[PDB]
Amino acid sequence: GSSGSSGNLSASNRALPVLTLFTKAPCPLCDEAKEVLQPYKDRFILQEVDITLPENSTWYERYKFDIPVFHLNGQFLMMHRVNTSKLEKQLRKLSGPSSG
Repeated sequence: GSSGSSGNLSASNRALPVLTLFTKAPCPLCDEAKEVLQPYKDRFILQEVDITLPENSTWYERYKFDIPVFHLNGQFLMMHRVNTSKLEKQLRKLSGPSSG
């Protein structure tokens, strides 16, 4: 869509966090959520997990009413919406100094 544009000093390895996105349907939320992760699509690896699936029924069974869920670095970052503010926060500091 857009190659994007945003360069700044960093001086650090290259590796973004894996955001576990759990969408479902019918759910006009998981829809918007994503849209909320548009400016953050490159901010990390948006892992869209289909909870509507049987093999993933577990994810759903655990998060059938607490979606959409968002796990940053394999840790529930936020659910029931997409509080960018929260996301961004984590984004800034997640991995940390030498870790992984």
